[PDB]
Amino acid sequence: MRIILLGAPVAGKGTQAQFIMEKYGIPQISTGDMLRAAVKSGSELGKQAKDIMDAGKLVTDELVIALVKERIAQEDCRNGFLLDGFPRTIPQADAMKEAGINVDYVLEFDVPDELIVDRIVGRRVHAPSGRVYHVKFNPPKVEGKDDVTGEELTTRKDDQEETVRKRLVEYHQMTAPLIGYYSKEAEAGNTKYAKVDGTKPVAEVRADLEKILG
Ligand SMILES: Nc1ncnc2c1ncn2[C@@H]1O[C@H](COP(=O)(O)OP(=O)(O)OP(=O)(O)OP(=O)(O)OP(=O)(O)OC[C@H]2O[C@@H](n3cnc4c(N)ncnc43)[C@H](O)[C@@H]2O)[C@@H](O)[C@H]1O
Repeated sequence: MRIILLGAPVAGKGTQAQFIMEKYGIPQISTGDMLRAAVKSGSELGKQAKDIMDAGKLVTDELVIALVKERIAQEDCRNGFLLDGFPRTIPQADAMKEAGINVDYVLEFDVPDELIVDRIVGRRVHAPSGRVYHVKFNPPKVEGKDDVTGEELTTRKDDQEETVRKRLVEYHQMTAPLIGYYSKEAEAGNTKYAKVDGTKPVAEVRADLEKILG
């Protein structure tokens, strides 16, 4: 099963990708996790994104498509995988198409723009794994620590109010056209398209997703 998760900044894609991965066994391929990991380890494919992500801007399609094709080539992606935050532009969606990467579901996370800033202020991460928390809406079991490793939780560098306003603008100019793109894909018969209300509680969104997927 191959799934794309499409949606605004902090719509809860990452949170739901952890559930889909543990319950359907397909690996989560998050381009922001991979890009933050590259920037941190000084990896030649990807360490260039540092200043771009910092600024709230989209990294160049040629860079991110390179990253995705290497990852998708690993033997764990043979029985499906889950794309979280990829594609992000029509170039990146075209490129998966030319490459013969067709997906089964495109799931759009709808959240109003007004909710974005307060999700940013209480988000905390386990950077080694892409586990994400919210101090109010989905807190760790012990305050400040990752549930699985007990390691200390951090804030993302780019979770500032003005960085997220820029992320939103770029989302509206470049990514949001992908809703029309895969709706058109779905009409053609190439994929299934489903919309979920991202303002619901985490457990509620999760259960909506179990309904669509099996
Ligand atoms: N393909 C690409 N092309 C180019 N550049 C790229 C790229 N990919 C990455 N980059 C770059 O890297 C940068 C960062 O992008 P990136 O990290 O890739 O962005 P994203 O995939 O859109 O996801 P976000 O991190 O914004 O949030 P999310 O929807 O996964 O929600 P989350 O579950 O964390 O949670 C949101 C918060 O609220 C929470 N929450 C989750 N669900 C709920 C709920 N039900 N109710 C309330 N709170 C909730 C969480 O606890 C958390 O605290 C980009 O700007 C760009 O520079």
